[PDB]
Amino acid sequence: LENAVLFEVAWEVANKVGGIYTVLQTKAKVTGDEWGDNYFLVGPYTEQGVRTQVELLEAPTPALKRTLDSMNSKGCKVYFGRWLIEGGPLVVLLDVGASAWALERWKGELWDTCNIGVPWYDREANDAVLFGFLTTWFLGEFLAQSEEKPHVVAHFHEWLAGVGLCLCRARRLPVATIFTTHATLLGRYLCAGAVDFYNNLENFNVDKEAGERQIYHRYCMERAAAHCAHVFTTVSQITAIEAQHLLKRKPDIVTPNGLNVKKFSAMHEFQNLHAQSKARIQEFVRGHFYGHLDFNLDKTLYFFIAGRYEFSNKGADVFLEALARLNYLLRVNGSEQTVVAFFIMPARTNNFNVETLKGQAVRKQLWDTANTVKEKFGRKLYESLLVGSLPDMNKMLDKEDFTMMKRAIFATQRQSFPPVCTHNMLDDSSDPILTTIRRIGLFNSSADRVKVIFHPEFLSSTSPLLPVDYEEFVRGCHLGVFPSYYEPWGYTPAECTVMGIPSISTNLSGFGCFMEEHIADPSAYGIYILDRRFRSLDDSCSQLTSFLYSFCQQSRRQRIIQRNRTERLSDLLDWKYLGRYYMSARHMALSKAFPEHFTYEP
Amino acid sequence: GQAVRKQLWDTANTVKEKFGRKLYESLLVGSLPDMNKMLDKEDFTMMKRAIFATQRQSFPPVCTHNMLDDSSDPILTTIRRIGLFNSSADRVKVIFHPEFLSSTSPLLPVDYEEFVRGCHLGVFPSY
Amino acid sequence: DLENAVLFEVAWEVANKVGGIYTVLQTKAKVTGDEWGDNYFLVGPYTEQGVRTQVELLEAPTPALKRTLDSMNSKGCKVYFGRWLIEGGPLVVLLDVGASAWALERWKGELWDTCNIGVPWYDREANDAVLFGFLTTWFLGEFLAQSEEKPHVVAHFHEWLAGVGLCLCRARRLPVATIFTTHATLLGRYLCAGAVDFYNNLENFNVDKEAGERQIYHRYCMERAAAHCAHVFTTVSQITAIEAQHLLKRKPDIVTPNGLNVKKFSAMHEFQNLHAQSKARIQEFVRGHFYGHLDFNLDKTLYFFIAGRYEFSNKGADVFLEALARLNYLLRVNGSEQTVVAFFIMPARTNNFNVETLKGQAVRKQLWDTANTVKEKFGRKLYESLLVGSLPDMNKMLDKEDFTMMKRAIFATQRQSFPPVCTHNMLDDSSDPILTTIRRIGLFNSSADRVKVIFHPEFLSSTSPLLPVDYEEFVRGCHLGVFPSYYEPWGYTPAECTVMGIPSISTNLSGFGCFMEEHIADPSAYGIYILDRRFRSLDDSCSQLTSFLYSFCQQSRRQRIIQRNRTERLSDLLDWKYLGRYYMSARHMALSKAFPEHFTYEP
Ligand SMILES: O=P(O)(O)OC[C@H]1O[C@H](O)[C@H](O)[C@@H](O)[C@@H]1O
Ligand SMILES: O=P(O)(O)OC[C@H]1O[C@H](O)[C@H](O)[C@@H](O)[C@@H]1O
Repeated sequence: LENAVLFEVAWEVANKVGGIYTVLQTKAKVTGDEWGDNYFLVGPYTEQGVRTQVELLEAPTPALKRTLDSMNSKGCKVYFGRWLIEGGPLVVLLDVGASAWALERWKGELWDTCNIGVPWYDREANDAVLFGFLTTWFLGEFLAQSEEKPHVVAHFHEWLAGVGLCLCRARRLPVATIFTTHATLLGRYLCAGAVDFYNNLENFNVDKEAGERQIYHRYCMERAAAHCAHVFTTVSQITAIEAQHLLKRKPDIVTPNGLNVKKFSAMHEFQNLHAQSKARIQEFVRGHFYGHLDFNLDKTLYFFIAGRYEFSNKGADVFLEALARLNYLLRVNGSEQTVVAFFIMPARTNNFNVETLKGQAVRKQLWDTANTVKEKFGRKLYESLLVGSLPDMNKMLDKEDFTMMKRAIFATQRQSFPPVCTHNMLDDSSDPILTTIRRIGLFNSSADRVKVIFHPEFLSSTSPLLPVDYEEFVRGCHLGVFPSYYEPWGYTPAECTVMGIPSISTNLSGFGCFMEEHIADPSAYGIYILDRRFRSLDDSCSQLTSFLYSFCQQSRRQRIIQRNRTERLSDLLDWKYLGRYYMSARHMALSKAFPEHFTYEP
Repeated sequence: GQAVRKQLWDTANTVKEKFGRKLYESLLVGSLPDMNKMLDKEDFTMMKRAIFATQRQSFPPVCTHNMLDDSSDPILTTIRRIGLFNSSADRVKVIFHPEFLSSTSPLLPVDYEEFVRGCHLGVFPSY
Repeated sequence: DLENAVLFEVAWEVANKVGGIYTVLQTKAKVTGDEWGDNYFLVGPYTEQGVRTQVELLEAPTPALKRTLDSMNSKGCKVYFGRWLIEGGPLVVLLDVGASAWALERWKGELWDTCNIGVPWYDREANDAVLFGFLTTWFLGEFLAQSEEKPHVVAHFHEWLAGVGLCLCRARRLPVATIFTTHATLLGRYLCAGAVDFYNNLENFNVDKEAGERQIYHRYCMERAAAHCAHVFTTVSQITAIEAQHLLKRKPDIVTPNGLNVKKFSAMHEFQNLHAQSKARIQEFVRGHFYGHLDFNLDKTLYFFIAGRYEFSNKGADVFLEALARLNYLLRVNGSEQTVVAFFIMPARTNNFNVETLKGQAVRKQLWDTANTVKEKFGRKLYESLLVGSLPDMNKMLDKEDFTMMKRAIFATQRQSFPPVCTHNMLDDSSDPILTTIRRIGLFNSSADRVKVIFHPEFLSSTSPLLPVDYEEFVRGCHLGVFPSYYEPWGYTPAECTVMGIPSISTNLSGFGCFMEEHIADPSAYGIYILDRRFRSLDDSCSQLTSFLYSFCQQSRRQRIIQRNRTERLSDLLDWKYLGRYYMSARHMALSKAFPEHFTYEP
């Protein structure tokens, strides 16, 4: 309300390291009008990041120029710029060149103030604290040199900026404080290390488990920041439950991350981009299985699962045993429906697999041998239509063309079952996905109604096998199944829902909890939500199959309606809707720190 | 006639691709083409109508362009006199092009140096 | 109702393919093929040309039907019972109109002691209609006689050509319920142009005088009498119902609007996919017809569509031409980038195509030739550059040869003269009502003009040198289909438009426009603009049309798509599924009125 200058503090600002970068990428537009030009982004300085993202500019206000000049003084570095990303974000890039002065003197101060020590072994630990003092310096100077300074909000993202949170309030600078944890630090190691992490979220000895992993300095850094914040904020309501029972600070507001959504001129252009991308997947599955194309591709479905290669976290284990049962239900029942599940999770690869790479080259061979004799037919028809005669149709193709086509069919034929992995792996037997595939019994056989393709790399437009982008490949697949146990927010299930493609999310996922909260209808709107908190592994697998078989039994027309319904939920995941929550958080903090000038509006 | 030639090239490209797509899903399936079902009733009606539009009763023209003085033109006057109206019975068809060949031409898009090389014989009686 | 009853659909257009009634009867077959099942039959004229295409002969299922067919065939009359090959498998009783040996004079003398209507020998179909009339009454008569305890029969009569055989059934007093469905008022057609303000003077028109002045009295008398000798009188349109109330002198009991069997695509947006595909093929035409004069953004261009028989006053081309002349002003005096390319697809007498509409297509092709040459040459130089490992230089991709090729293409694709209005050459160019108006209003397809009028004097065909696309596809390509009319009993040209996703400007005088006013409350909101032409002058109607056209012109890309999706929803209204519920009321209304005890009143 009252004019004020706020700062968004994160490590991922002009770094491009984590997913927090992608959050603040498109957050800049919606926050660029709510506080206007007054808002800033405090971030670390990298010379690599400047050449790409940062364009340096002078200070508009004379107080800011004094603050930047003073920041240059005392062996500290500032590089005020403007981020080249859309929104016009004015960025305050602080270098680690101030390592000589801030780290040694203020580590003792941090000890006399926060009582948190930093091990020298951990690299980003010493780098985070430096960045922490540098932020407090800039905020401190901004409050001091600006006469009658408006209420300040310091918006802190991730553990790396969590240290500078307690310092901004340690110096008692008149500043309202927000901490937005996009992922709980201790929650990541607790997810796999401790069984039933969600079930035992209350039980977990909060100090013991952090110390067993030698991450205590980091948990202590993430906490304290929580306690030394008026408004504590989580992206997910499931992460809010995490913070309530582990970080021990209940999130004041839940501000879910948002995606800028591409608005097309036609509201059905996503469905036009569906058929175009489906055909490019059709060129792949026609090629990968050659001589084994005894399945109707007109009535075939594509299931999609992506993310970092985490077998338990990105819930590949749930989805693999579910397709094994979907193998049964589509085979014991007289069904023509074939499902081609794609596993796009990048891992260590030597090179491309021989038979897959051959299959694509024989695919074009059976396109070349179907273009040569096609042109023969084309000329014979053009010279028959010009004469004035309908093609005989039994003399259009010569004996040579039948020998060409007869040899094309002889080359294509294979006996070996089509491969499961698109690439060749260094550790094939040790690979958790490939080990499960051979266990469940899906070798991409003729009898199998589900054929598993594991592309052990990110997709690229410049690829020998599958030359399509990630964004395009999602739009091609019919359904995007994302079972999860530990996703703070689903950046992959949600990018799916931003597009017209329906996504099977889960209750433990941040996206799935958001869809349960906002909209009342789960399956009706398209987004299937899997109960994984109050259910066993086996029930969760079976619920996936009832969800998968529901989509399998769906008709052509009903699939299109559901894909149109999922398009309507893009507005819900737009920064336009999901940035309202952050705006409330900023307003809520000002009220907590300084009540008289700013109305709380609670 | 030039537009019809491209029309009978377009109607011979549409059903060619329809032949090609049905063949490619026949070669991939593992079966040589049937060769009789390859073209549907939709394709046959396209080709049957294309032929019906092609049909002309007028004999193809002696001069490619339209002249200001057609009757006064010494070449065209001789053609109608000798009796070569580009008929089916005629074994010689005379095709006068009243203007220089060009590559930027709606009809006959070939330049003079290329057009000479295309023709089998270059007859030049002179006085 | 629909229990223990038989319906005979009697029309001249049954297995003939002459008029629009053929399409109505053909399409109605499927919805009527389950309401009365296999029991319904269609009585029609017999043509050996029509049999080879449409009729497959079959034996009689019921033994009584064999008796009826044999007795009529034996008693100096000709019948060819069979099944129509159109969808719904209608069973057709093709009666030979060629068998005129004795009925022509003896039966006409019987017609005069009964109906007191005489037939002139000069009029061909007049003598053929009455023959077909007696033959129907014979078949119905035998069917009632030889079938012991016969279910009540509903004789469903379409057009004046069957209208004579209507009164015979009542004259014999055979137990038969009777329906007459006039798809177009006979006397209304000549009154439309001959008498000024036909709709305004519909009550005033001297009903017997005007019929005699044009020597159609035998047929007006034939169409009337059929009306009076029918329990249920039925009109296709509510505007035709007003016509019949003051011309045929019968208020139509029900209005059963004609319907189209809509093509439903697996995707509910496939019409809009077929929009862009067909728009591009129109874009290829607009790039050709206008060459060297292409200074108009084609992304922001609209296509207006008008079709039908070549009737300048009836199909309301006069209204639409003076309206584009004002739309020329409103899009030019206001700083607008919007260009509108109106297409007039009304077939007329043509000699051949036009030099500059076929040369423009040829230069469009040369500029696709001299682009494809310098693109493959670009492509080959690019392919050998990416393999070496270098991004294309972009100043050295194209050589000096390519610049000379492209520079000469640009020189050839230059014209001083403005693009042609018509896309063919006419026999009577000056006498042509459309072309005369175009030169009068001042739209010569100029650079300054924001509306360019193209009149394709012939029907669209896939096999065409200039514009190779079907009629069905061309409608789907155009943004808006404007159909002003004065006398369209039921507009199928605007009707088929609304079946597709394309919005259509109908009128109050049209049968389709009156239907859209009656059923749905929202006119312009649902897409179908309705023009007031009954209570307004010519000039006001042109201006109402201008405000309707300018409303579509000021519409954005996105708002156009929404309206086209809304017009798709109105296809269900024009489906025989929604429009055949009206014929069912007419049949139900008849069984009851003719035979009250057996069939419920159904009011
Ligand atoms: O994805 P499916 O349910 O197989 O449906 C396939 C359909 O996808 C899109 O909607 C396209 O626009 C249609 O042309 C296609 O028929
Ligand atoms: O017809 P317009 O309003 O110019 O819109 C043009 C649009 O038509 C359809 O909806 C197509 O699917 C779109 O690809 C295209 O953008």
